[PDB]
Amino acid sequence: KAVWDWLILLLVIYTAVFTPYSAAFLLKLIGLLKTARLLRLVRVARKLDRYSEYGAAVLFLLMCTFALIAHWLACIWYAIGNMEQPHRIGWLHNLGDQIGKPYGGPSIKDKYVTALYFTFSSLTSVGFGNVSPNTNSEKIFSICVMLIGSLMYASIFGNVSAIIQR
Amino acid sequence: KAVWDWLILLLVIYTAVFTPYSAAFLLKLAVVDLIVDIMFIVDILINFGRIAVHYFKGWFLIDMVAAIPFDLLIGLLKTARLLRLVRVARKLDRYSEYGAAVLFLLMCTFALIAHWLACIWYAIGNMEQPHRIGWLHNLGDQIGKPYGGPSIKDKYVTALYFTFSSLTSVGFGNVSPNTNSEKIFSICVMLIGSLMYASIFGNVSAIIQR
Amino acid sequence: KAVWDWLILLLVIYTAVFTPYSAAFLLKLAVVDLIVDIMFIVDILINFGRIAVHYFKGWFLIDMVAAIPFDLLIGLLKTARLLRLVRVARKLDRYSEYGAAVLFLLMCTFALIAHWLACIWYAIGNMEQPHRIGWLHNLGDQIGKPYGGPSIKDKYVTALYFTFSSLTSVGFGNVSPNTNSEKIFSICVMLIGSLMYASIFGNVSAIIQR
Amino acid sequence: KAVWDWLILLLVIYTAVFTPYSAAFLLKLAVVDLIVDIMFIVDILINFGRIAVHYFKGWFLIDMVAAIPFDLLIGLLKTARLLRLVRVARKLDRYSEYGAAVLFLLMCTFALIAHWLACIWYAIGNMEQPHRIGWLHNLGDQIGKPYGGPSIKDKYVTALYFTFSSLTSVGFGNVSPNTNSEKIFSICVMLIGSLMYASIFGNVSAIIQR
Ligand SMILES: O=c1[nH]c2ccccc2n1C1CCN(CCCC(c2ccc(F)cc2)c2ccc(F)cc2)CC1
Repeated sequence: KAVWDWLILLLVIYTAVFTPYSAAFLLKLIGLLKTARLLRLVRVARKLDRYSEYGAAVLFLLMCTFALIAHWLACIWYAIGNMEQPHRIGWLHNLGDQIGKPYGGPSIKDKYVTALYFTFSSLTSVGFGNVSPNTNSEKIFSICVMLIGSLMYASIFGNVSAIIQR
Repeated sequence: KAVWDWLILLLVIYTAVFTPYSAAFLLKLAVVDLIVDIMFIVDILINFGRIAVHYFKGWFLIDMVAAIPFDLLIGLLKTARLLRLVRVARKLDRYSEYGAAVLFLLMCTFALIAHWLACIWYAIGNMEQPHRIGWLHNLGDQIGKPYGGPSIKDKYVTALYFTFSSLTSVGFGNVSPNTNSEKIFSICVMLIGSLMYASIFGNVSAIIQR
Repeated sequence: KAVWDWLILLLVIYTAVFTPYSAAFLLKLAVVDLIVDIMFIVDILINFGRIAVHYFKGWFLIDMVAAIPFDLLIGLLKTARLLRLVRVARKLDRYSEYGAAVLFLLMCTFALIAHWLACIWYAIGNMEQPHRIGWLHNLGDQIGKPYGGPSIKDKYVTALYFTFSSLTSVGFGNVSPNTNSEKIFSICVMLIGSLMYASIFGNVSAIIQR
Repeated sequence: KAVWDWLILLLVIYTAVFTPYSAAFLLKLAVVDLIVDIMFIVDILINFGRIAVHYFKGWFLIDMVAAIPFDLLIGLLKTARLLRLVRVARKLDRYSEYGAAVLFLLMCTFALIAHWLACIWYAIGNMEQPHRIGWLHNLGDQIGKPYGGPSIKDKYVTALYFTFSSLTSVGFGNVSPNTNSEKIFSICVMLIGSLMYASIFGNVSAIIQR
């Protein structure tokens, strides 16, 4: 029971990683109900008293949730860009043109890596200029991403800057 | 009375959102603003026999100038309705009773400044439009709608997106100032956004720990 | 005498703004220059009869060096007028009592550092101009003034906008370094910004906490 | 002995700068490297009859590993000199008293992390040229030296400039990752840059108050 909770947290991280990714990339309709597995995060929400023993554990958890929200935003971004694609506008067409794989199109690995890279650059406020929103849906998604990204950036990194002394 | 002032705050936020938009993007329904101004007249009637002179000596004039209809550049006089923000500024103690309320107020004012700067950005872009240098021409080309050009929705979304990116210090590169007026306004927006982040999110860090 | 210090501070701000700008751009009004020189001569005269010996060893040499005209490129020696900053540097006791004064000083030093970096950026971009890779060629190509070339106003606004975007961590992508000297200067600007942005905005957050 | 400690710190900085640069770029002078090796041999000799037992069972293994010549890939095997950083990491007491030497050390480790990331970035980029995709091809196109391509100076300056921009969250848009390896490396660089910003410059904000 002492080490059961760490394994439970690792498996909940696994399922919270691989449910949105599958539901956003691998469909290419009753299987959509599998998205309800995300409710398992309440276990790690309620086990904070046991998880927060060490400050390095809190830093690892903060990095993990930042990466997790980046992954979820990447999945949403790919879903948005995939809905518009079969209807040179949109990020998927530009990505296919850039890597020399005209839309066929880029492989799933390339699309996921591009989406995660764009989401990380937006959340960290770098904006490399390689990937830029170009449609109304993409622009509104970007606006929401920067809003909640300012919020989560402030909260997460203020917590980190408070803990680092400890 | 608390519910009344919270509803007053909601209506103040509504008019602050909808006045600059109608000033800039419109003038190329009215039932909502008619209801809002009628309800604000009801509020000023509530705010006023012994305390009427005290209120008249205090904040009566500021509300009065912001409550007189301008029905008779001619249509631009409605920008004076933005003065109602001090109605919320004067009673900030009531709103600062909870940490969540302060957090929501900070986010709301950040979005409100972004909206106001978006309206100013569109006004700057439009005043130079009839003179491929401005941002409106680039927007038209990128969206595949070369200059009727982009619609009102596309133009507002692009202005808000550029303003949010500049304030948050992302700089996506899709929209970049190209004329001197755009460059100066962008410098001002960068300073405003730096101040926004510093002050607001220092306050946010202060609240979250408690 | 009571208000002489703030007038001297304003004069120092003026010369700090207009000496690097003149040296970097206008080398290829004199009345205000003469007025400023006469005002500084008056200041050094009244700064002084048993205390003259104390000043002779204290700060007279620096003020005398910064006050002597160099007219006999003779204009490059006029950069010595930038030495007047020690007058406000040493008098920090008076200027650090009002919190609003401290905030205004921080804003002015941010703007001054950005202006100096813009002047250095233009000097770098112009020293390599006669040698399609520099930022001046791209600026001329993108604003519709192909090299001729852009006006002085356009060049200054572009340089200041690039410097502000670099210091504020926006990086708009309109102006991007494309030469070894430009890239090295951009790295130096990145380091100086990492220090100065953090320090100044931490101080500003501290004042806001008050 | 303090002079010896500071000289050893300077030599540690030198080797941490020049062995990864050599490994990344110069593969496919030596007098200074030989002098530094002899100096570190002198240092490990100095590190030593009652005290030799403590050193032999203490830090002698790491120092011996970092001091044994590998002149029998040798160019890649010379990287084993990077373990000399423990020699400064284990004497942090001596380098924490000036109150500004530690700030200089923070700036130096900023520059060192940026330089190492630049070396890794160039190592990633150069391995893909045999296989207009890649940052080296774009660099060649931009600076007007199409792929023989850019010189070693241009490649190093571009790599360091991109790494600094990524860490400092500017993203100038001149250099942008395009391959999966470049994108993943950039993701990692952004993450470590954010974390290092938080930690290191929280420490810097704490230190600048004194
Ligand atoms: O405001 C925001 N809204 C946002 C919304 C979403 C996401 C982020 C948002 N953000 C902030 C993100 C962090 N960013 C400051 C980084 C300091 C940086 C630096 C460097 C040089 C410089 F000149 C200025 C700033 C630096 C980086 C690494 C370091 F090690 C040290 C300092 C300010 C914008």
